[PDB]
Amino acid sequence: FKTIKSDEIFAAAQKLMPGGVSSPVRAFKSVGGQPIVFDRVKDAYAWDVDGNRYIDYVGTWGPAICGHAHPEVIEALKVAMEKGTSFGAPCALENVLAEMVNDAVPSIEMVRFVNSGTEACMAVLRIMRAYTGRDKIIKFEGCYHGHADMFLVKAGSGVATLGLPSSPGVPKKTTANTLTTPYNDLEAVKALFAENPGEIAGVILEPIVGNSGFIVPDAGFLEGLREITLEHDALLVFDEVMTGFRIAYGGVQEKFGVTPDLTTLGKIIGGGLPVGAYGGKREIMQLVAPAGPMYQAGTLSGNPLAMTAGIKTLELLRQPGTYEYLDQITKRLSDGLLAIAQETGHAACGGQVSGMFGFFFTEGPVHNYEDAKKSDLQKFSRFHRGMLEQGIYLAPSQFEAGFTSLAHTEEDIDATLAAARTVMSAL
Amino acid sequence: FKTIKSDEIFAAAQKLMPGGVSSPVRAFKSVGGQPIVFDRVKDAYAWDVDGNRYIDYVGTWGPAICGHAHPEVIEALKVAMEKGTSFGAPCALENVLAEMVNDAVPSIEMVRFVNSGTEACMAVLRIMRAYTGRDKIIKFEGCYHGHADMFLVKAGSGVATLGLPSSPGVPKKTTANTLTTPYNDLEAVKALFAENPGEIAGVILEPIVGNSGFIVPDAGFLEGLREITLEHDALLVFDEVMTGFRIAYGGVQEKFGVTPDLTTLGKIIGGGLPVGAYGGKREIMQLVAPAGPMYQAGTLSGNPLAMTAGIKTLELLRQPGTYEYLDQITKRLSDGLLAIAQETGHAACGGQVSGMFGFFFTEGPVHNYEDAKKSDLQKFSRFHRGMLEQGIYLAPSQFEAGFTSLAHTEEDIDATLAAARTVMSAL
Ligand SMILES: Cc1ncc(COP(=O)(O)O)c(CNc2cccc(C(=O)O)c2)c1O
Ligand SMILES: Cc1ncc(COP(=O)(O)O)c(CNc2cccc(C(=O)O)c2)c1O
Repeated sequence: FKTIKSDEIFAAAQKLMPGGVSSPVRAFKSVGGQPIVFDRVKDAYAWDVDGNRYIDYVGTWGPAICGHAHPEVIEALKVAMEKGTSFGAPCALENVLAEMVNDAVPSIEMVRFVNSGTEACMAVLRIMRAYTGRDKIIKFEGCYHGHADMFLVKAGSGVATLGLPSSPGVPKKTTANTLTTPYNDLEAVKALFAENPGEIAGVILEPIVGNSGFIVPDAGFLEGLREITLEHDALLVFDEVMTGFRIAYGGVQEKFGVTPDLTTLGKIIGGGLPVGAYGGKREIMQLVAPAGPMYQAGTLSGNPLAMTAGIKTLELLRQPGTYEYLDQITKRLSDGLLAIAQETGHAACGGQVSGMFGFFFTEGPVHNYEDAKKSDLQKFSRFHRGMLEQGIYLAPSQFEAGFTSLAHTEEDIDATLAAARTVMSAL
Repeated sequence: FKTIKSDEIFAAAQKLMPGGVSSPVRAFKSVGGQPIVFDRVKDAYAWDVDGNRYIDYVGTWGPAICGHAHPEVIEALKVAMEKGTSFGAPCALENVLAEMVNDAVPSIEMVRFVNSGTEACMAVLRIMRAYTGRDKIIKFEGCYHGHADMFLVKAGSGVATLGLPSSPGVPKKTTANTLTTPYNDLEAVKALFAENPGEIAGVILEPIVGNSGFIVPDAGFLEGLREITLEHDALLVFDEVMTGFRIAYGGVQEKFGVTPDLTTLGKIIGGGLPVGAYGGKREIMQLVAPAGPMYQAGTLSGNPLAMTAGIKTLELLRQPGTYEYLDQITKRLSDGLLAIAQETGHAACGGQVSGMFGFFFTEGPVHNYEDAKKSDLQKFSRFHRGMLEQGIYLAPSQFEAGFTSLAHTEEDIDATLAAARTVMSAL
């Protein structure tokens, strides 16, 4: 298993960029510190800069649900760029994607496109407060919604990995307006409102957690949150940047039947390009400039390329049996991995919902970030490296959910289980 | 002059998106309210969804310095997307653009790519504090650095144009750490440090303002800022999202010889795609995760398409006589506009530096936001509409700088002056 070229490039990268990466998790710090540099991706595969081919379960962290470099998406992009990649003015495509998104997401009646999940979260945090006139926000430990100053507290992703809580970087004051609670803990939340009457603008959370490993909400959790927010005139915000269009066309809110007031979207909506979006009830979205006083802008927001990619992606997802196929191959994968773990004598737990799955090296079950942290990271590290050598690319972190795509075939799944058996047989 | 199609689309957009736009300024609020929907752009022109053709001076707000849909850029993109548009893992292209950026920008020794100017400014605000251990920041009235909460104080760009106050939704606790001072007012700045000993993390500003109309720094302003920051161990941050690669390959810092500690980049660096970047002294950048404790991530950061576009764009800018040409045609434009104003009896002032210019309907001179506000917005509105009808597309705002590109020809300039003469002769 040669990684000579990846090592060269990554070594050089570290001299040009912090940690030699554009994003923390890519440094493979939580799993050995030896990242592989991709050269190209297609369908369900990724190719090393060394020629190694992998069955990819990261899907560029969510966007590639239709498979990498989907023929129809690239062709649509090839045609659209002939007209220019950015206008700085309205374009008909913004209207199209906007309509598609409104129809697809229950809670969304009005949408504002931005360039990333981070911008969307940042913006949604602002109207939550702008709309309610309150400053406190409730977020859960292990959840990740981008980074900022008064919000980066016990976040997920690169944060909920090395035990990193909040900051550094933000002032020891801003975060005071951000309340934290354990995921799946309704009581903790009620306690927070009880302790801050008329001060909570709302609760934001990943309807299904993907940034502290894969964690599904316990029965009644989402419903409880919806009920309590309504009770205290607080907003319920679903960060579906990762779950949106993956768990279901309408996301977790559609799947589990709970409608938030505001929703953030990203990844898939961009079909591979930088795109974010936030929308919700019209009355709330009305405060967004130029319609309302809350300012939020973006030079490249709604650019024709991103819109084209998003539109083509959503169109592909609307085809028959899309989510059934994802659930089918992912359950197979998820169950298979767990069986192999049982068979090989390794304590493990996990689950999957549509093309999103999780696998922890702990008997669990995992209901929150604290549970997730009991996972044997040492073993995960060896497992991840072992799978890599077997040609399987998994999230270089125990705290990141895995992803499946419409391009993954039954054979890819079997090849992955064969690889998993081989790897866990060792460990 | 028909705009039937634009009106239809914009009317529909307002029902789907706040103000029917992805970004405030595009709404034409302060210039007529009838924005025009672009269909395509090419070279120095833009085409209405109604068939109207315009000589574009907005350049999608900065990115299109090489001209819209530059052949070499679109071809590079066509080839790159065959390999996929996003990896979610390191790619060789990140190293390439990173190296190019480090070489181009004096202050930048290490870079972190992000997806927008907003993310770059947001991130840079965070290490300023992380690095100095101080919470207060100094920004100038009229300057715009994205919509990160801390920056929504006396903001320019869309806030100014829309006559919006400091945006709501941002906790007083957070805005309290943003200290403001009029641009070009060194004394006000010194007073701020004097009043907040050991509390100022640094000063951030547009080396050359473009978001409160075009405003150049008075002699000694930038130098003074550099000196005072050094004196109080505070950081000097240049937001060159707009000026970067436009005023000069190395930006204003290169042109005017003043080196900041951190620099934010955007627009042009993305060559038409969503891209942002922040870099500066290595010792400061070292705090950025995964190298340091300050967390900042981005799913699509450093994606291969953006990198490709940025690389090709920078390569074109490195060609001989690039900036000489921009200065040449823009001075011609700037002077011409002023002569016509004089000739037609309209009070006016403005200026240009490279492919960036400004034109105010006020005798001025304009040294700061307060001066800029003295402009006759009524007249500007009529002027802008009049030019539009003559086939010239200008920023729909008196408070936004205008832009020139390598695709604009001497003839385009003359046609613009001819149009200008015609329009101002009326008014
Ligand atoms: C639930 C959730 N909300 C917001 C974001 C942010 O969108 P952007 O990243 O486009 O600003 C996420 C991100 N999901 C995610 C997961 C793992 C790594 C990374 C990484 O930045 O390298 C990102 C997320 O998972
Ligand atoms: C100096 C400066 N700094 C930061 C930004 C922000 O980058 P993004 O806009 O990529 O988030 C700018 C923006 N410049 C600008 C000017 C006019 C329109 C718009 C608009 O959002 O519609 C943006 C800017 O001009």
